[PDB]
This record gives sequence, structure tokens and C-alpha cells, in this order.
Amino acid sequence: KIHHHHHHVIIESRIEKGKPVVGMETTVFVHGLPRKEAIELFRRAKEISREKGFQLAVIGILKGKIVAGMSEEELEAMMREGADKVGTREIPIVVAEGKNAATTVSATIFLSRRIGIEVVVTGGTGGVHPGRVDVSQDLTEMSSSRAVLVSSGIKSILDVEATFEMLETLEIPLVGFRTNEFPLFFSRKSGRRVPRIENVEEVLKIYESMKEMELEKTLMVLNPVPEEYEIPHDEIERLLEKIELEVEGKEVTPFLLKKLVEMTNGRTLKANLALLEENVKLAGEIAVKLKR
Amino acid sequence: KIHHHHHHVIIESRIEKGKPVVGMETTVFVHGLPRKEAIELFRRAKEISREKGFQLAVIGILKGKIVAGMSEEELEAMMREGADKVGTREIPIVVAEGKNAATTVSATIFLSRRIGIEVVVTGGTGGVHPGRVDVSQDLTEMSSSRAVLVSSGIKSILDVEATFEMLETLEIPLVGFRTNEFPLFFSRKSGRRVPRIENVEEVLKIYESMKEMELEKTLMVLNPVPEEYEIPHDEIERLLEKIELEVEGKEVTPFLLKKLVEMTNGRTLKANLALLEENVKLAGEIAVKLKR
Amino acid sequence: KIHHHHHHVIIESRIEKGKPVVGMETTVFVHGLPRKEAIELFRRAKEISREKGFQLAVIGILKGKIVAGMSEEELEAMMREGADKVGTREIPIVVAEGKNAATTVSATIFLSRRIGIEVVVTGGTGGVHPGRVDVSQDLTEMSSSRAVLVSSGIKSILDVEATFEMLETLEIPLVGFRTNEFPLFFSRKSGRRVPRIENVEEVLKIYESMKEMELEKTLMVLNPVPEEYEIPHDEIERLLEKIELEVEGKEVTPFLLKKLVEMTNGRTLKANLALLEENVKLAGEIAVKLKR
Ligand SMILES: [Mn+2]
Ligand SMILES: [Mn+2]
Ligand SMILES: [Mn+2]
Ligand SMILES: [Mn+2]
Ligand SMILES: [Mn+2]
Ligand SMILES: [Mn+2]
Ligand SMILES: [Mn+2]
Ligand SMILES: [Mn+2]
Repeated sequence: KIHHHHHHVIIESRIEKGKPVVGMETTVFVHGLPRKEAIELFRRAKEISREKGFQLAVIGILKGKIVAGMSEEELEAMMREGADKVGTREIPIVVAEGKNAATTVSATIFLSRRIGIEVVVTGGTGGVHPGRVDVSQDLTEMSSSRAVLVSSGIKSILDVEATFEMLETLEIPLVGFRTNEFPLFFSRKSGRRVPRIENVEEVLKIYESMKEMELEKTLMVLNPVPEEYEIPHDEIERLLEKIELEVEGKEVTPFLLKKLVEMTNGRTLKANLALLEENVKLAGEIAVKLKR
Repeated sequence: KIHHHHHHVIIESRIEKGKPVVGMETTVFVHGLPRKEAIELFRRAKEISREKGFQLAVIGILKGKIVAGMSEEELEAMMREGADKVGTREIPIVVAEGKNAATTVSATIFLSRRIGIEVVVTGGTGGVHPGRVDVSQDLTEMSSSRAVLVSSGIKSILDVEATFEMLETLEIPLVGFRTNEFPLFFSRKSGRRVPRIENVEEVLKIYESMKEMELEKTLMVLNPVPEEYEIPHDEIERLLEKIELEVEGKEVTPFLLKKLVEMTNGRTLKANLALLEENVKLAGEIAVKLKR
Repeated sequence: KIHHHHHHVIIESRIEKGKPVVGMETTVFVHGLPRKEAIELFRRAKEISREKGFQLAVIGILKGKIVAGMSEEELEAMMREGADKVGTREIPIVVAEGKNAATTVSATIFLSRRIGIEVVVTGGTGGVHPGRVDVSQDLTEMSSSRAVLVSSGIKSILDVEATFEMLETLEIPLVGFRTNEFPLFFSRKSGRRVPRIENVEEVLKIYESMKEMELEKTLMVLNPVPEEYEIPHDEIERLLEKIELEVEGKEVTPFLLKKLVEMTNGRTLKANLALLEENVKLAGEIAVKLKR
């Protein structure tokens, strides 16, 4: 029971232990959206948190300090000063070097697991990229760390078959929130089936069962983009076919997403914002009921 | 020290802890064999268990309840009522929803590890399928959970080279029971070599060493199909090349196995039953000696 | 808390109290170098250790016994008598059978972690081989076990892109020692970027941060070959293209390095020896400062 006393890794948690909490990544705000819409979303998520009675804990690293529950001003400062995009393996160097960093899903789940946050929300996870050599730390983290992650499936830029198959391989359980269709970020339909659940109570029973059986995996609760905003995948696919990928590593994802906003004259941005907002609502409902 | 109390995940063990025990999956009985042969195999295995002095604990999920040591009547009910095929990640879903489920090797090792069963028997494990995107949870579980698994290698429908290579990558130790040839389910030879051991005592020395050095991996003890039933691999390969794969996910394996039974007029079925029965015998000898 | 008492796994540690320690593999000496050069290097590395104030613990298995801190005379016996090349999964097998074995990086990190050695030194790690189905245990180990590993990157015979991507996927942190370029064993130049650190104090900060945040991964400290011994990678590649790979499994790596010694007229042997010696120095500096 007697654990080590930290010196180098300073965590500043603004989260009340006795109150529902949803963790959220910073890279969506810093690298995944334009500034104006990024701050509008933050504000809207905070509004939803007040409406529903949960704490929204945006997670980032500010000059080497891990902050759970960043403020708007902190997020603006981060965007203005610049911040590396970090997954799990990058957390140590940025902490050691005293840098700003915006977390992906992998780092966000990793850190959430160490500060008592069980429900995390994102837009879409990383996965296996076309070519099947470039593979997100997100998959590794979900195979290693227990949480409930609300998402609209996996990002549209990915090798869908390879990612969906590897989620099975890695023993990452999936459930569709009121759908049997694995969602694909901008798109509702994938033609891949998942088990359907009808309410948040069912999520909690699965998750509690995972705990009892010591299954240390992320539960993916899949929440499709609202129909009104969806862009059918057949349409996204074809745009992706025109884009020469000029970059690698962590720039790949931001690069393609920014290109798709340009190409669809903002349609993908509208979709992305809509699903992020819906996902925050669902994540909040889960966090509120978990806390009972 | 102090562990949680289970509420959702009810395990009914019919094992006497003081007697030797071998765990066995349900999917082979429910999805991998025809009913008549499945029940005759179950009865023959129990007979062997009584003759050699170990308990055969067939593991499955009945209306959400984990049963270790299913009866012939329970297995018949499962067949009649239907059961999901479940690997590890699916256990929580079926427990939560109160469904029947027949376990694969992954789920069976995972549960065995939580209920004190150290020896598991199968016919052939899953692996990397042709195309190398579809990969069994069996590999992940074997790379995560310690047990002694007796099998006749990996199923003949797999990408043999990719699977054999990944077993090494994942640090999954393989030993031939009185052979240096990696077996391939219906076939005695794969063309690949493994280290050989001579007896059950040598298996247990490896296993005990793994415990002492905290190597949490499955030890695969390889037992070839009897020579009078074996089918040369090239024959199976040529048949498989004539099958259009009309299914995906969990259906792939039972689909291909059923097609091969039809194409070989039961030749593969007789091989499969032969190797299952011999594997039960070897697993029971290990379980009996382990018990001291 | 109370741990088990060992019976089967005898570990003989020659490490003394009150002294920094660096762990080192045996397969380099046994399978990776000619006899004369290997014994020469062992003596040199010992000299560096006495002069700099650390213990160099060459790890191997002598007739089933794990020895940390082998003598010259033991190494010589091992070469004369023969030793299996073993990664992690093979340790229990050779321990049980009472065989000599020379450890790879995987086995060396695994063992080091169980005997309190935190700094390990090698020349180059394994990785993803061309074709991408053969993948070293080294990668799995580094994604499972915490240590500081000094190497000159990954061996030149590997699929460099695949390996480099998989290091990210598995969450293996990398830092360049006074370089931003990922080294390639005989070559300094990969065109692949890593974060640059300037001194051993920076290494220790990153490593201590990893402990505090429960990141159980190997930290790769990347030390390029000295410029006077460097061979351009394209030159190495051109030569590898002229080789028919006539072998599989563990034999691949030594088979190809030997061929390169032959085709290059000792040139790779000389580079190999120089980087191993420089890596020993760096690992010793790390070990000494860690202990404080
Ligand atoms: Mn503001
Ligand atoms: Mn439990
Ligand atoms: Mn990537
Ligand atoms: Mn131990
Ligand atoms: Mn063939
Ligand atoms: Mn599959
Ligand atoms: Mn800590
Ligand atoms: Mn290999």
C-alpha cells in the first residue's frame, strides 16, 4: 500500500474525487480544429458539464506539469505558445524537458488511469494507417489500460478493416450505443457490426464485469455522428484518394484532416464538431451514473 | 491480501481443488464439431478423466453464468439453445446480457487463470489468418496469461509462417512432446522445428521455472495427430484455395472447418476427433503430475 | 510482501554491493563476433569498467544456471562447448534442460529486471525483418520491461521503416545521445528523427519520470557508431540485396552479419567492435550517475 512520493512528475488535478468526471484530450483543441471552433467547443463542453452535473477534465501538459482540468486561458496559452503532440511514450520527455504538450487518446487514457478518471471522451481514435506499418499508440493503450472511452469509432483516414480486426485481436471490447453499426467518425456506416446496447446502465454493467474479472482493457462505447451532419464514407474515401501524403509520424493525422476541411469547404469540420459535442453528452451521462 | 467481492461475474466451479484438473473450451463442442461426434467426444474425455484420475472441466457460459465443469446435459442445452462464440473480450458482454456463450482458447485460458486451473487442452489454437489482418485473440491471451496448453499446434486454415513467427515474437514458449516438429492440426508436420522434451516431468520443470521467473505466458505443449489419421498439409491447402470465404470475424474458422469436412467426406473430422482425444490424454497426465 | 522462494531457477549474481552496474548480453560474444575479437572486447570492456567505477555484468546461462557477471574463463568455456541463442521465451526451456545459452537483448533485459540491474548495453537491437512477419522478441520485451538500454539503434539488416514505426506503436521511448538522428548500427544516418539529449543527467530525468508515472517500457538511449568506423547505410543495403537468405528463425541475424563481414573484408566487424566499446562507456556513465 505504501507507494513512492513523486518529485519529477507533478500532477495538478482540479478534479473533486466525490463528483462525476470525464477526461478529455488536448490535441483535438490544439492540433485537430481551428482556434475559434476549438475554443467554442471547449466552452460548449463546459456548458454541457454544468447542465448535466459532471466535471470536464481537459488534460494537457503545461511547461512539464500535467494538468487535469485545464482552463480556457491555459488552453489558449498552449495554442499560442505551441505544444508538441504527445502519445504515451512522449509523456516522459516533455515532463523532463518542461515542455507544453497536447495529449492524444493514448496519453489521455494513460494519465486518466493514474488520477482516478474512468470515463474519457474523444471524436475518433487512431488506429492502423493505410500501409499497415504506421499504427497508433491508441491501440496499444486501449489494450493495456482500463477505461470507458466514448468515441465515434475510428478516424476516417485509417485502414478500416485492419483497425477493426486489430481491436478484436488486442481484446478491446466494443459496444454500439443504440446501433449495431461500427461508426467511422465523419460517417455512420462501415458495414461492420458490433453488439448494440440501449442505455448507459448496460455500459456500466459491462464495465463493472470487466473490473470483477480483471480485464484491463478500454471499453469502447461507440456513438455515431448525428445523421444530419454525417458524410457517407464512400464520399470521404474518394477525397482521400486525391491527397498525396507529404508527411509522416504525428503530422499524418492533422495533415489529412486539415486537407479534408479544405476539400469539403468545412463540411468535415461541422461533422467533427457535431460528433465531439454529442460524445461529450454521452460521456457525461455515463460518468454521472458511474459515480453511483 | 484483500480483494473485491464479486456481484456480476458468478463463477460456478464444480472442481474439487484437491484433485487434478484440465480445463477445456466449449466452442469445439458447440461450433467446431457436429452434435453426435461432439457428445461422443465429451463422453470419451470424461471416461479418460475417470480412468486417469483427473477432473475434466469443460468451461462455458450459461445464461451469463460462468460454469467450470459443465455436464453433458448442460452442453446439450447449449447446443439446442444456441451460444455466441466468445473470446476474452466478449466475456463481459455475454455475462452482462445473460447469454449462453461457448469459449475459445483465449477465453478458456483467461478464465482458467482466474479460477486456479493450470492445464488447458485444445485441438488447435487460432493464429494469423491468410492476409495477415485477421489475428486470433488466442495469441494475445497466450502472450498475457500463464497456463500449460496442450494442442496439436495451430489450426490448418491459418497463415502458418506468420503465426509461427508471431508466437516467437510474443515470447510464447513452444515445446514438442517427444517431437522436434511443429505440428499443424490435421498434419503431423509443418516444416518448422521446435525444441523437444521427453516426458511430463520435463514439461513441469519448464512451467515451474516460468513461475519462478515471473514469465506470464502460455507454455504450448505440442502433440501431433496420430499418424493413421493425418492429412498432408498440401492437400488441405489445395482445398482451401477452392473455397470462397463468404464470412468474416468469428464465423471464419467454423465456416472453413465445416467446408473441409464436406470436401473431404469426413476425413478432417476424424483427424480432429483423434487429436482431441489424444490431447486430452496428455493434458490429463500433466495435470495429475502437476498436482504434486 | 512475501515472495516465493526459488528452487529451479538458480541465479548466481556476481554483482557486489555499493557499485553501479551495467548488464550485457552474451550472444554478441558467442554468436556475434569471432572468438579472438570477442575475448579481446570482453577484456576491454572490463578495463573500462574498472577505470570508470562500474561493474560490467555479462549475463548468460551456464548448464541451466543464470549467471550475472560471467568471467572470461566461463565465456571461453561457453564458446568451446556451444550455447543456444535464447530470447526471453527460451530461458525456461534451457534452464529446465541444464543447457548453456547466450542471451539476446530480450532475455538480457528480462533477467536484468529480475535482479535489479537498470542499465543494459548492446550494439544494435533486433526488430522487424524484411517481409514484416519475422519480428524480434526484443521489441516485445522493450514494450514490457523497464530499463535504460544503450544501443546504436537497430541492426542494419532490418526493415528500418517498419521497425521505427513499431517502436512508436509499442510506446518505446527513444532519445538520441547528442544527436537527433536515429542510428542504424554500422551507419549514423537514417533520415529518421529522435529527440536529442545532451548528457547523462537528462537520461536520468527521463527515466525517473517513467518510474514515477508507472511507464513500464525500455528507454532507448541511442548512441551512433563513431564516424571513423561508419559505413553508409545504402552501401550496406546494396550488399544485403546480393544475399540469398538461406536460413530462418534465430539463425537469420548471425548468418547475415557473417556474410557482411566476409563481403566487406572485416569492415563491419571493426565498426561493430567500435560501437560496442563506445556503448559500454556511455552505459557506464549512466550507471554511475543513476546510483547517486
Ligand atoms: Mn479566453
Ligand atoms: Mn475478481
Ligand atoms: Mn503514427
Ligand atoms: Mn521469482
Ligand atoms: Mn504447401
Ligand atoms: Mn478473427
Ligand atoms: Mn507514481
Ligand atoms: Mn526472428
